[PDB]
Amino acid sequence: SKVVYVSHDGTRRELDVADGVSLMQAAVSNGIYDIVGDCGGSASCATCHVYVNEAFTDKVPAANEREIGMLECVTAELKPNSRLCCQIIMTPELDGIVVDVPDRQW
Ligand code: FES
Repeated sequence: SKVVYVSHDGTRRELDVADGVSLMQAAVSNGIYDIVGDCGGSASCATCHVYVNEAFTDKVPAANEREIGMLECVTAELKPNSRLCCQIIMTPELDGIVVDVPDRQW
């Protein structure tokens, strides 16, 4: 799956995340999330606060309401399509997913 991460300054990182691998997982293989994780990626922290293109959010496993309550626990501007990068699984069919990461991931 083609995985691009859009930072703030406009710089991007294109990876290859296989099926079942979460963006937070491959970000550790290319050295991108190098910031440790509180919920260890178990959907329970705002460490992976990022904005996923509203084109893959309704296609990738949109977690039930358990996250919708955590999404209301970040320090950055939430978005209708906000998402906790760890609770996401990439797939070759969803190749081209664009992720937007803010300066305040908290
Ligand atoms: S890394 Fe903890 S919520 Fe995603």
